[PDB]
Amino acid sequence: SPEALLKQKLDMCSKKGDVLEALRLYDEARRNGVQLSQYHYNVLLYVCSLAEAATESSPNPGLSRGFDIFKQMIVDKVVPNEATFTNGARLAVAKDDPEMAFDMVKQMKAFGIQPRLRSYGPALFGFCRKGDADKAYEVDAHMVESEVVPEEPELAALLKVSMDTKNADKVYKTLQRLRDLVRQVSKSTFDMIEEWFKSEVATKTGVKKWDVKKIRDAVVSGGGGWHGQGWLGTGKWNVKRTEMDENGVCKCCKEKLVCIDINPVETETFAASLTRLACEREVKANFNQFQEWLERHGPFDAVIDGANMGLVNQRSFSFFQLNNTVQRCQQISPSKRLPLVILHKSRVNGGPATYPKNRALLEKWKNAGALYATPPGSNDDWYWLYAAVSCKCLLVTNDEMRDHLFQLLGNSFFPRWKEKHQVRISVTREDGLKLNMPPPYSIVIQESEDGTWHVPMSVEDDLQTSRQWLCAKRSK
Ligand SMILES: [Sr+2]
Ligand SMILES: [Zn+2]
Repeated sequence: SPEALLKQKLDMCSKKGDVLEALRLYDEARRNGVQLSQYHYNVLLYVCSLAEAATESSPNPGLSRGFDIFKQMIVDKVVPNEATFTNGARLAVAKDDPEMAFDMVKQMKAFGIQPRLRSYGPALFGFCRKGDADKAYEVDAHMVESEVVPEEPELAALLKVSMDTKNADKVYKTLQRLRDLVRQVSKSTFDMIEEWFKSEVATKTGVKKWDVKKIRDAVVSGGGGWHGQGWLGTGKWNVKRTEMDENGVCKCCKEKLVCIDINPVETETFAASLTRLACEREVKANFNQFQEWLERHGPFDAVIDGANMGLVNQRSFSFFQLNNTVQRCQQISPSKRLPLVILHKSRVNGGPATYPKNRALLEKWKNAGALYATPPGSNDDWYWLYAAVSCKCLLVTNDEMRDHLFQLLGNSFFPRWKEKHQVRISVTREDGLKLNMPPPYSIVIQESEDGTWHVPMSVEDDLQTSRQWLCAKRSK
């Protein structure tokens, strides 16, 4: 069967990386009238991605024809799927022709296809490296129009190209986008922002006077922690690497950062998403059974990830560390409620239950309405997440929350929720166990009412490493 032959012949052609033979074979199928399928086209895109940019000659048939093949797939109304976009992008990156990468995205749009974020990169990054800001901004506007959300690398590129071309309005706008979508910035981006604020263009932008009432109302309107009305003040910036104290007071300038509210309506949307996601991956009846039990229990001030409390920094499950975490949560509860312990039934009945008094305590917590033993096969994470979200209470876990599951939750709401709800434990020799509570301010880029900026660097563990901030305040 001829399509099936081609499939095999291209699967074969090539794990060998034979582009010249993939291209001969492409042509042959078309001289034979064999209709190329989704799979055929993808293998062909991949294989052309193996080719390379000819520094010493006019470009090679492989990369060159790759775009031709991509163009042709879309003409043929073969639907792209995730591998199509990835291979399409690799091809774009290898060629390193931004204008040509942009064409692909334009063709996609023309034919009612949604480009992905990775489709835009080779275009955006190409123009930014070459210093072409106007093209970068076109790509940016196209991505906005298609509702494709940039991440930090795309914003950082846009920020640098705006700095390189002296465009203070675009720097401002991109800085706002970093605040809104990223919150805390990588070392890269942090250094770039510091350079911005020390730069001639920053020194020379600003206004000596402005409508305070208008800034005031913008702060209300924005949700807090920024205003978005432009650069304020004039003259040289005083730019310092610094730290916030535990109350969110900048140690450089003494400004007290804001604690930015979460709108309860976003919370109810996220709860609904959480239930839907969990019911897609859990056995639906298991998750529903927990939902129904939770409705009949509580109230709760805290939810514990019992597997994480038993295991974090331990060589095996420590009933001591779980139990001491339960007790400490109960002690900080104003009315001394026990926390809700989420734990696998295998643990309730196995590894932390070979000492009879510990088994009896686990059963006591259950009998107190303060323990739910999840069934075998379940991923506990959906359970303690849903419980903390639905009870609107503290969540006690040191889980990094970088598993694939957690990426399904998004990079706007969930990280803001996490900051306000997550309690983590730390242990010292001198003191034993401590609960580290949510900060009383928001760890995010902030712009004050007089135009002072505070920019937080992202870190792996802000209890392990002390978080550096930038303080940018006009010397005036
Ligand atoms: Sr877990
Ligand atoms: Zn400051």
